[PDB]
Amino acid sequence: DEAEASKFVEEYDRTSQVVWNEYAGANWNYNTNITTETSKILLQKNMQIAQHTLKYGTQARKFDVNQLQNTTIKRIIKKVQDLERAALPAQELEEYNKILLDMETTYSVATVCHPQGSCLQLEPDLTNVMATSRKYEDLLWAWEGWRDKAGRAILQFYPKYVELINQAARLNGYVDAGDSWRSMYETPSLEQDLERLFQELQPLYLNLHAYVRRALHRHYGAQHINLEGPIPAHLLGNMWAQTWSNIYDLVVPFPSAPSMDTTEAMLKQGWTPRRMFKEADDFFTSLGLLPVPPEFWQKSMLEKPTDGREVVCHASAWDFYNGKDFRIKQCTTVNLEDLVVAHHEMGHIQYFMQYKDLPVALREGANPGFHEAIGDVLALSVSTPKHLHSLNLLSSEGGSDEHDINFLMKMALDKIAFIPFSYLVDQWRWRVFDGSITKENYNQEWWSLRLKYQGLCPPVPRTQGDFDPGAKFHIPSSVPYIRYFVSFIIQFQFHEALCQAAGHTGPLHKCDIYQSKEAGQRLATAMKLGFSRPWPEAMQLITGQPQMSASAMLSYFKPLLDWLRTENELHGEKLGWPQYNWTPNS
Ligand SMILES: *[C@@H]1O[C@H](CO[C@@H]2O[C@@H](C)[C@@H](O)[C@@H](O)[C@@H]2O)[C@@H](O[C@@H]2O[C@H](CO)[C@@H](O[C@@H]3O[C@H](CO[C@H]4O[C@H](CO)[C@@H](O)[C@H](O[C@H]5O[C@H](CO)[C@@H](O)[C@H](O)[C@@H]5O)[C@@H]4O)[C@@H](O)[C@H](O[C@H]4O[C@H](CO)[C@@H](O)[C@H](O)[C@@H]4O)[C@@H]3O)[C@H](O)[C@H]2NC(C)=O)[C@H](O)[C@H]1NC(C)=O
Ligand SMILES: Cc1ccc([C@H]2CC[C@@H](C(=O)O)N2C(=O)CNC(=O)[C@@H](S)Cc2ccccc2)cc1
Ligand SMILES: *[C@@H]1O[C@H](CO)[C@@H](O)[C@H](O)[C@H]1NC(C)=O
Ligand SMILES: [Cl-]
Ligand SMILES: [Cl-]
Ligand SMILES: [Zn+2]
Repeated sequence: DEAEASKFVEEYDRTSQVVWNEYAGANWNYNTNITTETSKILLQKNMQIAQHTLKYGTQARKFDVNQLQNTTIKRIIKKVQDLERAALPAQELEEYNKILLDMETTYSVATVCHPQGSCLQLEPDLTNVMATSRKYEDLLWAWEGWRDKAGRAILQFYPKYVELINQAARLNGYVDAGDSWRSMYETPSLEQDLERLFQELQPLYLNLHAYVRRALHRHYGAQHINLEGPIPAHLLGNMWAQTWSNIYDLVVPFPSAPSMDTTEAMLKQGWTPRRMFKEADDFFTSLGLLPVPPEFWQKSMLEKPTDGREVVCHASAWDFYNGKDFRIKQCTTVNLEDLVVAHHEMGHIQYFMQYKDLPVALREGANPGFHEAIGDVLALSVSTPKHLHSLNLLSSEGGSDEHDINFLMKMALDKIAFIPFSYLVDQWRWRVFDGSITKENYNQEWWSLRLKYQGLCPPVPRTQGDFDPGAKFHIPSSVPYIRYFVSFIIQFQFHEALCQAAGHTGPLHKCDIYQSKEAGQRLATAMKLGFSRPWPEAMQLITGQPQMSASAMLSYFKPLLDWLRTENELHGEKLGWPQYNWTPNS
């Protein structure tokens, strides 16, 4: 009985390594080369892996997990009982794979054109406009155009996607797909825990929002910025206003303490995408962690193709389930944002390598937020003025308080501004999945959350047929998003614990854990667990305690909170958006 269960997981592990490796290879080839051929074979390999999943998942459901004594075997078999999309009947499974593929393809090839003019892709062209234009109308053209061409074209698929992904979830014992996604955290109190963390960060976000709104008022004019209202969503330097770092030049706390633009110095010094990933590899090995294998450098796609191929340019990391082949796919641009993304993706590779000897069912992060967090932790050290100067990307600061507050603002525009966005994406999608939001009010309920959580308003009134969620990668690609909210909270917890392990004293935001073998050992022991234990055990190994907590993130930004409160009080800012119904008159 116990011997039958052990033999089962042994056979599942052997056969899954082969099948999953074959699937990963075919998926890699569509993603690196969107064509009709690679499309069809990807859809074919989907049927091979589904057959395997159904064979073993059906066998796994014959075990009463209640009677199994070994907890590791209990845990694997319980997981194999979830067939995911392979629970669908054959006709629905084919339709679902086709719909996912059609949504991804529609998003990846959408363009925005001038009449009798050029056509712009999202990356790099429209992203560059959002980051660098300071003209209200040119930002509006890019912001509206992308929603017109990407978002509106996803709407035709999305109701059927919702129906099929919910049906698969119900066939695996869940009430809807959002219930299935939340279950990955194995935390009954998840929704309440996340709400409490969100509320703890409101003082920082409200003060940053009010300070940035004032600066936008100065640049874009009083007729276009309501000082008691929400901020127009196209003015924050980013297509989704999810990170605000590209308008640093409009909101510098101390303009008398200017700084080299990192991106500008990288190009002046001939940085290349490969050099960016080599620096990330060196940071991991400086901690005593593992280097990426030689195979990685030969097989990864670290820059957009030059030969015309359509590709998915979205940065991602790939485990091929043989313990030796790991790869990144990134349309890397030489700038600071993509330097951080490169570290993000290398953190995934490190996790793959740390848990490669576990059964494949357990080759995942302690929870999805842990997987997204590892690389971001190291990038916090990389981003310090001290580290950037050692890369010859910044002059020496010298402890200047003005430079220090300027650095904290730059970090806040990335990290604090992202918190409400990362909260609201799946607040919206959980309610689509549970039927609270129907297709009649997809877009209206999205904007109600954009207002409630981020304090933003659309610059152009939305119309019937708009589907602005469709204009954000993770929606058509069906990638859960709450993992990034969790990641952004716990990465500061991990930074604080690793800084303490390395003996750093003084303000947390001055810490750089480069070359700390003690910090590497904390990360490695936790990453080796994979998904073999509830995630509080990995939290305990890294931080010395078992809970998610915003206290580290608050500690990191405390000098900035103090400065923002004094600055906002001086100007009499009304925090929040009491005039929440304001929208642009012109
Ligand atoms: C409950 O069951 C747990 C699982 O049992 C395991 O799976 C089932 C299905 C059967 O096959 C079992 O025979 C099998 O053991 C069980 O947890 C296991 O407990 C043992 C100890 O009793 C652990 O064994 C340790 O493994 C270390 C190395 O681990 C990996 O090393 C290889 C590569 O380096 C790897 O190949 C190997 O096998 C895995 O390979 C493939 C990779 O593709 C993978 O897919 C596959 O699933 C295999 O897992 C293995 O994983 C050793 O270092 C360690 O030796 C330690 O002690 C020595 C002194 O005696 C020291 O010299 C040395 O430094 C080490 O400290 C030891 O052999 C096993 O890792 C563990 N498995 C898991 C998943 O946790 C658990 O004990 C059971 N509980 C109870 C109460 O009985
Ligand atoms: C500078 C920086 C750092 C981190 C990110 C993360 C967090 C926000 C989110 C986004 O940009 O909105 N973001 C990605 O998207 C990165 N990329 C993936 O997280 C991949 S690893 C997820 C994936 C994609 C496709 C298939 C499977 C998994 C963005 C920017
Ligand atoms: C891209 O796809 C086409 C059609 O599937 C194929 O002939 C070609 O070899 C592929 N290119 C690469 C670089 O794999
Ligand atoms: Cl939007
Ligand atoms: Cl998630
Ligand atoms: Zn990621």
